Amino acid sequence: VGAXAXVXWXWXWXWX
Amino acid sequence: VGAXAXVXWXWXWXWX
Repeated sequence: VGAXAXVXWXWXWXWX
Repeated sequence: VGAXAXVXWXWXWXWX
């Protein structure tokens, strides 16, 4: 269903 | 900034 795998791009929210 | 590396969990939106 839908596209790709999961929800988002990467992990969490931000960088650090 | 924030926490982690990216946004959410994975790559995209679903399970294609």
